[PDB]
Amino acid sequence: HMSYTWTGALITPCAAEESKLPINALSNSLLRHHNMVYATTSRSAGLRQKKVTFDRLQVLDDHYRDVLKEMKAKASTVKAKLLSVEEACKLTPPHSAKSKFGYGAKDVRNLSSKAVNHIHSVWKDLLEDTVTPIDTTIMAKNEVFCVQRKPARLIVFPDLGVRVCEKMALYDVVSTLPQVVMGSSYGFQYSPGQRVEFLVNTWKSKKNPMGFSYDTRCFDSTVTENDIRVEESIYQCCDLAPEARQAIKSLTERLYIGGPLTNSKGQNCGYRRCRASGVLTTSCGNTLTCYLKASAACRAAKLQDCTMLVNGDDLVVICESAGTQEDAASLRVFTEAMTRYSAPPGDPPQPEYDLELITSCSSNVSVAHDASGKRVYYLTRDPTTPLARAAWETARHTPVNSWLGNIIMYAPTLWARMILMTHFFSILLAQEQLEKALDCQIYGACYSIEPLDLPQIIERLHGLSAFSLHSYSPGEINRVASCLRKLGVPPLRVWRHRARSVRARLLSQGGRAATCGKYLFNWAVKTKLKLTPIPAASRLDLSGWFVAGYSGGDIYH
Ligand SMILES: c1ccc(NNc2ncnc3[nH]ncc23)cc1
Repeated sequence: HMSYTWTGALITPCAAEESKLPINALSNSLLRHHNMVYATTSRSAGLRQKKVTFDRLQVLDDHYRDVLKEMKAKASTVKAKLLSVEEACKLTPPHSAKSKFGYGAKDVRNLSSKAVNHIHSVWKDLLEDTVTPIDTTIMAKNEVFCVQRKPARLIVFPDLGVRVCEKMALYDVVSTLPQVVMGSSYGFQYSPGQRVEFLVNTWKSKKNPMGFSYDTRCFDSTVTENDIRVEESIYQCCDLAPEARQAIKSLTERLYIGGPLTNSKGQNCGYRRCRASGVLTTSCGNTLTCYLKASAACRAAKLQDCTMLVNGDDLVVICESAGTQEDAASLRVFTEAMTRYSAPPGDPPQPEYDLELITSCSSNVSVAHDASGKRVYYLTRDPTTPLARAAWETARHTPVNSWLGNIIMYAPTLWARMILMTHFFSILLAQEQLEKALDCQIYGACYSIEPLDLPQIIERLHGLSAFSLHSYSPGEINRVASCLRKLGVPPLRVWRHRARSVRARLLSQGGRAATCGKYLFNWAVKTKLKLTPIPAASRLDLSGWFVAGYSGGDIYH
């Protein structure tokens, strides 16, 4: 029951790959320790292949079947629609991988006759054949990190025509079903502020709170054929059109359960029998399976008054504590149960008794003060990876701007405000690119955003307090300052000096640029300006921003 079998053919690149941090005239203003930043390449795919290849054994008990029966009861209340070919086409990212059958993502988006005719033939084939394995391409992701090197993560995806068919059959399902089945435990329904509120209220709802995060080792490779068929049985509980039922059965049998792996050169690399990382159902499937295994493991470990928070493979549990020694024993039982379910741990889970010390989705709750002096909880993270990616993006244009996603998701943080906003607004000003729309990712879905709209986006997501936060925690200040010394990033006092200049330069431009100056950089002046609601903020269409997770799902809004 191997996650993969391999032929020996290499996982090949599609273009020239850079692993060393590119340097330009702007690089040193952000980061001096260049050797600490690197990008993963196909060169390390062979090491990843070794780590993800193992036998999976699964022992399923009554706690597992009981949780599954409850999940199916909630799933039976969902009604999902088929999307038309045209609706699915418009969800395709403009730079999505082209089809092998002679059309690309722009052809799909423009509803070109060639693209639409091929999508219709893929759809008909899904309805008529429920057995033939569907081909997939395997590729090494190029991702940026700071040292202390990780091998490249692998992406496995079917052809563009198939991806459009997945949207037709399952977009509405994967967007609506997880919140129905998991309720408040479904992490992707929350903005960062709502996530903090859920975590703080949950922590407070316990008499003696204890919490832990559970890291499954290579989660996608732990997902078995049983798990994927169980996911399909949950999807089939929905009220669906008969064609959607048939397409979901076909896609499960031909694609989701497994299939052959083809490199960028057309050679057969081997065969997958675990979760594909580049399909529409990756996020929803991972979330449901992680929630199912963890809920059942909680019952096996007799954890009292468990509240879970799940985002794909990322899991955090807050429960009633039985004292440190009993909690340590309980987590070993929780881990044993997770292992029996084929979700063994990476790092063993640790009980935490301070909410601020729990890391989940690489983030933690912290405290600052608003303009009135009131204590305010907000979400932050270690800034090392955001700063290493910002250094890369300073010298190279990338298909996804992590700096922009980081400013959006972490707008109230000390590091996103002082460093990211200051650095990137300086660059955009110099290039007169404040109005140029840039792609970013929010919960795996792709958005095209103009930097000039950031004050309005931040107000809607975090409130006006994100422009007024001060008196950050000594723990948070020290982690930021320590990260800066590690990477050779100038200290926060330099950033404050640079921000007064960026602020003045934006105010000089007038209009939307002046709004950025006023709101984003009010922290940089001695005599702060009274910040009032932005009229443009109410008109913004942010409806599908925090609805569901779509990592690897090829979704554009
Ligand atoms: C709440 C939960 C999870 C996170 N993930 N971290 C992120 N960092 C950068 N860009 C992002 N886009 N979508 C998420 C995300 C952030 C907040």
